[PDB]
Amino acid sequence: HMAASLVGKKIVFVTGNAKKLEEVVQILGDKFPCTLVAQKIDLPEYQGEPDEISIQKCQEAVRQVQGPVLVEDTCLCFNALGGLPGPYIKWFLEKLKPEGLHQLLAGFEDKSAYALCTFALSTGDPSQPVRLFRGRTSGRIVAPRGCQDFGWDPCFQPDGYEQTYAEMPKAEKNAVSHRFRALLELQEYFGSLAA
Amino acid sequence: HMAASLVGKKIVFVTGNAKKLEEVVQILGDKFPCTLVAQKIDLPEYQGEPDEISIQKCQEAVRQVQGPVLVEDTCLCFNALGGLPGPYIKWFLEKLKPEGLHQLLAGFEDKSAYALCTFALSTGDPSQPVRLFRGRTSGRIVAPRGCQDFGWDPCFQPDGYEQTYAEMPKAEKNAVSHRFRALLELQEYFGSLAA
Repeated sequence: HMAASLVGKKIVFVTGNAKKLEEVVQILGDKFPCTLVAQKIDLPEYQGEPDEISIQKCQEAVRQVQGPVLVEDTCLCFNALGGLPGPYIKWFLEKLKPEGLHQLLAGFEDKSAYALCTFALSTGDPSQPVRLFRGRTSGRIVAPRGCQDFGWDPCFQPDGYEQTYAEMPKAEKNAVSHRFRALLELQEYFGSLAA
Repeated sequence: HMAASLVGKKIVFVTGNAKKLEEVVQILGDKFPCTLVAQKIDLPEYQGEPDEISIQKCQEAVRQVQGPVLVEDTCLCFNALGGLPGPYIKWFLEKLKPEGLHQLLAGFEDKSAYALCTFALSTGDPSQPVRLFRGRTSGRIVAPRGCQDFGWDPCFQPDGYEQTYAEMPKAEKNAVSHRFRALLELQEYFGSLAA
């Protein structure tokens, strides 16, 4: 009943920048039957499995907003490391840089990895559980190529491509993007019949 | 004024086991002027720098206990990785095992590391800030030696020794232990004149 109950309602998307809100609204498309409104809500970063961290974060956002809320998290997961750095990728990137992220795997033959995006939605009734929407993209960790301003994108090469996320033209990255995939699941949850 | 104000008072030590409480009480010694009482308080694990995670955790414990409280955290920090895995060591150990922890450094010449223990204390007046007490032990990450039931101890060799923490006799580990060092700072904070 969450979806139907949210048709025509404001959902707070937790972000601090309007362009990020714009991207999400465009990806969700004009039949998305809710109004997303950006708000910077201070949320702790939690340790845990990706799903637990997203739920935890969303529950904290519900405590603050006390109404419909949407949060986003993105992991980079190395298969040789059992999915790590995963939700700790921010810290590893900052310390190691794209070059060092690839160096972390020097001792492992398996360079495969996946990018993971999880969105977590609640109606803001704590009596109703958080729903998760995920997207994944399989690839491999490579010595960085492309412009380095783009987070860990220089060291991630999606399967089916000889270019890293940083190298790829935006339209090509979109076509395989873990974030687009996650947003497709959120879109599909509401369906396209209500707007 | 925190110390003096806590003389003769109950401090809740957040743990779920009586032996862990026993170890701390013995290390602090019989002139430690407060009564430590073990209680299992459910605390989230947070991401951040070691000090911020300890403060965050202690502040959450204060919200629950609303009185004097003491929490403990332990990191294993690889210098080649800018101090990582650090506060995320639990996850890395679980995924990689001691063998894989050492393998993580295959691509780096520098195998040096340090074990870090931080205790965080509050009086439980939120008007008073958390005080931290830390201890560190420098060493190197090695292919594991010794019994493997002992967390990451098999892959940590303290400086001045040709044995890992897992190999060392308990009395020897105590003499260099990061946890003992942290507890010495807590002991020194209260002093030995009040009991």
